Amino acid sequence: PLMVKVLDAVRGSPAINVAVHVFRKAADDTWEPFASGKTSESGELHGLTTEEEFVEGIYKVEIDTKSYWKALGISPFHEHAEVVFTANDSGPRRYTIAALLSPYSYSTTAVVTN
Amino acid sequence: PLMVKVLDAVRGSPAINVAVHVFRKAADDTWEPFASGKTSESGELHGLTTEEEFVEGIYKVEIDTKSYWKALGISPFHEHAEVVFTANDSGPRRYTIAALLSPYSYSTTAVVTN
Amino acid sequence: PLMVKVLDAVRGSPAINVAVHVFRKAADDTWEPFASGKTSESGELHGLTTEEEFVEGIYKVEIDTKSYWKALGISPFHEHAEVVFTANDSGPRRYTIAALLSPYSYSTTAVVTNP
Amino acid sequence: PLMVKVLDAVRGSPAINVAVHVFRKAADDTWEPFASGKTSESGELHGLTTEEEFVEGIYKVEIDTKSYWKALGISPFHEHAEVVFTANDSGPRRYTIAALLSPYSYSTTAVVTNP
Ligand SMILES: Cc1cc(C(=O)Nc2cc(Br)c(O)c(Br)c2)cc(C)c1O
Ligand SMILES: Cc1cc(C(=O)Nc2cc(Br)c(O)c(Br)c2)cc(C)c1O
Repeated sequence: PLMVKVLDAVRGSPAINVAVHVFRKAADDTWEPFASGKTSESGELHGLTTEEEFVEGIYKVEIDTKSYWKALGISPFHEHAEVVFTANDSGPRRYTIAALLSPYSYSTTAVVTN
Repeated sequence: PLMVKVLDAVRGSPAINVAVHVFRKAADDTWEPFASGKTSESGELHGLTTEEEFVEGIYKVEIDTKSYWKALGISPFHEHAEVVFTANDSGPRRYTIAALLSPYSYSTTAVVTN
Repeated sequence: PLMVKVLDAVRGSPAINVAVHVFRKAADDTWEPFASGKTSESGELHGLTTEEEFVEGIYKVEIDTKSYWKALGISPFHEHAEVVFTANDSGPRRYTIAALLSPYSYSTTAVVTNP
Repeated sequence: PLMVKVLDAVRGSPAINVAVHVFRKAADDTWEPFASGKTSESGELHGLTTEEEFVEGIYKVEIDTKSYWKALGISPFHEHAEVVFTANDSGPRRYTIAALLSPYSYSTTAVVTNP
């Protein structure tokens, strides 16, 4: 039910081998590790979770943009990019978190479908 | 070699049934019709052209954003969204033109791969 | 009543010396030259037109992004970024057309205010 | 040395009365409250800090986008937009953090200048 896709606005390419960490907000308001991985050659990260595990709640997707840029020899502004949202069972069932990266900027959108 | 993908930033969805026209710049600097279609349920428009037909040159992709917004009952700013670029055989072979739409704004990127 | 602002997403800076050409659709459906200029050190382009001259119509703001990037020695994707909109059709408004540029991407937004 | 500007991509207007909370990472690795405020009628938030107080560090600018959209009666996707960056590590700079908001999307950029 959750996919992350990352694109590079400088090279016009997927953002490959980018580390992505997902956290779930705990009762005590701390961020608990939930899922992680690295984007593929297509810039996508599949298989993070299952429907059974992905219950309603607040999640944070942290994209390691700083390492990505440094590995390309580029000095970036941000420490990481964070996307924080609530999963809601009354809306559609599949979430795509998409990010478009530049050294000093990023854009993100949600594509939520059934 | 050419795919167009359109997303909706208001609803968090693909932008479905959006008209897209592609033009090729002619010798006399006019825009000649090249390919067209409507985005699918996934927001994508496949099959516009073939490798044989898609020669180097300047192309314009015009996305009919005004009709899209009006069909959803929303008053938009732009007449359309235009993406104008040169196809170059020395770069990678497949072009994805991606657009992310809002009533008063849009973002576009190119994903160019082999 | 028309201002253009351009930022650079690679540099984290205003986009300086960006050429901008504005056209207005004529009665015969062609794009007539309306005004032009370049962004300043702040990334802003002021003084394009006047409230008398900026009548109702369909306008095209062409931001010369390729020329900008090439002048910086970079080979970008797009030829230009075009922003096409109907203006002043409910009376005079003030328009800011804002753009944010990367070599293979851009975003644009409008800020429309009623004086 | 720190300014936040927020625009609304649905309205084509400044995003007014947007709450913004700034944190700075402490020695113990927690996020310490640093400053806060709200955007004005222009969409800008000035006066958050001073050059004395805005020392080197890792800062988090939290823009309360959900609260903004809910106050407008809209159910948005994100909880907030967070912008996290190292500041002043090569001496004092001026930072503008700019954001452009839609219910299911946002973009952010930085303008960094050397006074
Ligand atoms: C935040 C953002 C994402 C995207 C985006 O990720 N598009 C996109 C989404 C999926 Br799913 C795809 O498979 C592809 Br290809 C592009 C495009 C733009 C112009 C943008 O500003
Ligand atoms: C993240 C973003 C910011 C902006 C933006 O905020 N531009 C801007 C910055 C400052 Br300081 C201004 O005074 C004004 Br007007 C616009 C524009 C776009 C198209 C965009 O994607």
